[PDB]
Amino acid sequence: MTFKLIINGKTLKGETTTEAVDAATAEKVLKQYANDNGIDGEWTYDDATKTFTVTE
Repeated sequence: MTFKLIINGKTLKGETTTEAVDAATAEKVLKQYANDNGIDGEWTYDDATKTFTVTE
């Protein structure tokens, strides 16, 4: 299952995808991708659309 990351950055926006089996499996790599760029804020997750969005 392919996931999609949504980094709603007012100063710097971006996105990335990673192959995973569960929302927790992908979030593990996704959360690291954002954090690596000094990104931190309101982390949200959707089970219906299966997409993650972070409102900085």
